Amino acid sequence: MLEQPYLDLAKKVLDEGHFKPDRTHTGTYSIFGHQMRFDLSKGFPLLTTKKVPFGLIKSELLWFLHGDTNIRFLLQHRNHIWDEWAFEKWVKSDEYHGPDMTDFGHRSQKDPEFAAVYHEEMAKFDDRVLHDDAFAAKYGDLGLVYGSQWRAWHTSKGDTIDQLGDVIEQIKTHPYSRRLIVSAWNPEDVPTMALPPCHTLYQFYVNDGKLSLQLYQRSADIFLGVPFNIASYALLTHLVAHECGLEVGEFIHTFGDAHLYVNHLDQIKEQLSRTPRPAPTLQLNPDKHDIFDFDMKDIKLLNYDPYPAIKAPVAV
Amino acid sequence: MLEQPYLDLAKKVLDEGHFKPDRTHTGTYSIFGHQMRFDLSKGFPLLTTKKVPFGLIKSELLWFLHGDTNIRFLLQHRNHIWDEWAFEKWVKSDEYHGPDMTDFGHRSQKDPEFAAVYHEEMAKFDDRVLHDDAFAAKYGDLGLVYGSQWRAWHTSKGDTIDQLGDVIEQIKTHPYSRRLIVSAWNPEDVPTMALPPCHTLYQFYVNDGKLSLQLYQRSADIFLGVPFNIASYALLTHLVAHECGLEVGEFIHTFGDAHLYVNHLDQIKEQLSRTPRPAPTLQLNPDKHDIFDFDMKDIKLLNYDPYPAIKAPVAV
Ligand SMILES: O=C1OC(c2ccc(O)c(Cl)c2)(c2ccc(O)c(Cl)c2)c2cccc3cccc1c23
Ligand SMILES: O=C1OC(c2ccc(O)c(Cl)c2)(c2ccc(O)c(Cl)c2)c2cccc3cccc1c23
Repeated sequence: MLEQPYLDLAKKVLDEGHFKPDRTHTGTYSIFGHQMRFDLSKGFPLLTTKKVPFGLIKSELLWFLHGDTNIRFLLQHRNHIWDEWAFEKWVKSDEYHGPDMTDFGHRSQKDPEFAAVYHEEMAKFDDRVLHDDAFAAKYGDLGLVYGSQWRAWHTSKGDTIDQLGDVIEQIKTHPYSRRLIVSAWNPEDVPTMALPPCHTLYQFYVNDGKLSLQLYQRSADIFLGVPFNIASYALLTHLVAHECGLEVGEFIHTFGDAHLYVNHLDQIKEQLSRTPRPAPTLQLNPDKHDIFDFDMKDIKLLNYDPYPAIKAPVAV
Repeated sequence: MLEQPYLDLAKKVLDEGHFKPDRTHTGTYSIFGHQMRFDLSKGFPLLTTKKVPFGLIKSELLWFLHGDTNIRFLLQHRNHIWDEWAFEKWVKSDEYHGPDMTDFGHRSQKDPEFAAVYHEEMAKFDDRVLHDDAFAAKYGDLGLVYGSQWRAWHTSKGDTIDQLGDVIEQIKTHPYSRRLIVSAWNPEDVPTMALPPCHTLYQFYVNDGKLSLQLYQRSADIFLGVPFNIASYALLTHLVAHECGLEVGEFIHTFGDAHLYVNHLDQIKEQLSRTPRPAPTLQLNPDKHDIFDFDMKDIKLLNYDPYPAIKAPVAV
């Protein structure tokens, strides 16, 4: 079935993965160098052996296309994927006055009550973003994130570069170009960034009318991250294809370090004993063709009938 | 045998490659997304089914490690891989006074005598580089090339970044880092560069003491380029391993668009009917450990007994 390459990866890291302790106290099983190929003509590669919330994928990708870097948009969509990154800079700024919140992520699963304190503090942070415009622009804006690096790269000569925007024109006027590349890696910011881009660099390709995209992911969290990652880029390909009036081809997922956190073993194992159902389909508004102006409603996912979700502790 | 992955690629592009005309008048057969794995413990991946001049690989890589961007070094080693790029800017500069030399590369194989004129003009260009220091610094320096982008990336804040140098320290003090990355792609320079980096981005990896490197090549010339490319990076891995006192592991070669120019068909086909001999070995000076100061003599290749070279026209 379509998603087989993902399961084959999970089974692989379990069988051939060498134990590798990492940054977080939770150890991992990792491998280096892997590639998966998904034929987008067979359907949208969203996992059926587990219920991945497609909503979040949309909410985040559109955020990216809009050159947005403010968490407000996501909170305004019930998406909370980046909250912690912004909140972190809030508890450190000499303006916040409450609990210590030192590396809260870890304490949020080892000490009861504190977690409630955390979720409580987070609620006020999030609330002040959606309503207090000044607060939103101060702590809601991440600055260095996919949205800006994709569509507002900063030059040495004080200006900005619309990478994706240009590459799209390129596909349109020079489809056979082997230079259809977009990078999120900037040597200048990387030494100090909190979380350097995992989805380091991607490339487009056009052949016989079908568009394809390869993604170089320097790091991957097989159980939690990868299921989303695949969807984001499978979607991104459709979008770029929709605008360029091209048919959709393949999505090639290349990994640097693909890993599995130890406390996800039983969950992934249980997932491996699930037979995949037929892949879903994606419906993109046939009228609207300028993806940057796209909105949630302009993307539909049909026949998605996945298995129940699998609860697993986030690694910290 | 060790190099099998390369031959398997050639056979693949011939069998599954879709015809794709390109920038140059010579068409190609190309594919998108491929990965080759070489176990450096079995030997240095230099082709035995064809005689690749290892000398040039050295000459160029050391040039890179030295943060050099001046062709003089290469000419001072009989290496002429980058000559044309520098020479091109010489025939355009209002100081040169001789033949037109418009896109000489193409005319150098269609019109007799002109080729002799070209090689003649080139001789004077090269000569004036090795001897006239002022000329060397003006036209011998390429500016934007692997040497500088690896070891002298320019920031927006008017300074420079020693990417490779830092990453090496990183391997030493944080080997298990999933961020051991070096990029040659800069969104600011890419829109105007003559030849944007083919070897777009690479990543290191450490596990059980063995170092490994993955290379993302957005474009590849299977017959002419790839044989060299593999060697350069297989060597680079050994060097970084030598300094970091680590053992050598694998070299993962990932491709964006891997292609084969039509006028290389018969040559590659003839190469495919050649049985590979045992792989050679690499000897790195056991005394010297700081690779940046490495010199030609510090690298040895043993048991290299390849087949005769295969002459093939360069694509233009
Ligand atoms: O790699 C990280 O992870 C952390 C992380 C991870 C996921 C996530 O969504 C968020 Cl916001 C934060 C993190 C968080 C809690 C911890 O207990 C530890 Cl050890 C590390 C993290 C928290 C704070 C600063 C950080 C700086 C660099 C790398 C991480 C990092
Ligand atoms: O992609 C290229 O290739 C060219 C090339 C290729 C290999 C090489 O070592 C050198 Cl220096 C130059 C080139 C050269 C001769 C030609 O007839 C044509 Cl069409 C194109 C080339 C020559 C001049 C300017 C160029 C600008 C962009 C891309 C190329 C390019």
